[PDB]
Amino acid sequence: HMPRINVNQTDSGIEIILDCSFDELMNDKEIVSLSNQVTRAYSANRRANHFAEIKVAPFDKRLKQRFETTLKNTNYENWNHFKFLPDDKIMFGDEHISKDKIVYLTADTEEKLEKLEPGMRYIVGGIVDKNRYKELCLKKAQKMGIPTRRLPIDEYINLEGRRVLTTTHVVQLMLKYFDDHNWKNAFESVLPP
Ligand SMILES: Nc1ncnc2c1ncn2[C@@H]1O[C@H](CSCC[C@H](N)C(=O)O)[C@@H](O)[C@H]1O
Repeated sequence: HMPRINVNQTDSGIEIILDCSFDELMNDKEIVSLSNQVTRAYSANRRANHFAEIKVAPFDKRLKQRFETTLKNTNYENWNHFKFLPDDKIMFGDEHISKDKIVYLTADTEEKLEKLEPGMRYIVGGIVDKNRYKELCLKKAQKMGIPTRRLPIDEYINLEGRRVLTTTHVVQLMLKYFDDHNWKNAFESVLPP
């Protein structure tokens, strides 16, 4: 339909996949949190000075059920720059971005992301677990044969804080990054000190 947008926004040139293949791992409350994190990602994307092409893949099971029902009047099927895919094939390469340009983001890997680059596709785990499934996305990316990178933000997080961000905080941070290409500023915008 007619979403509210930042009419001055331009394409960052990146894709972000919310990897929502973890239905069976969450309880009902967490499926709720996830759906709301997805709607917040959309809000961040519409507001951002630079948008990404965001995809939810696979979009299935209780998450899909919740959109078909409690969130039916969000008009999700028609969202701007934000798409819902029936499987995870996009994570292995497609006609727009090939496999050598795909990275899986995870807090559990050593190698830091240096920058976000136009033409790349970044996968973010779509799961609300408060990091109870230790190294889940790291081991999965390894199995998929996709390189892993962590967000270069540990320099800005003190021990007492949460270094394993929510799905939506990661998206918000990634969008904010394009304003100045400054990780610290993007972090401080999303998680005020
Ligand atoms: N510091 C960080 N660096 C890179 N990715 C991060 C991150 N903090 C959160 N994320 C991303 O946000 C998603 C939600 S957090 C989910 C944690 C889950 N146990 C896991 O193994 O990943 C993660 O799947 C990861 O893609």
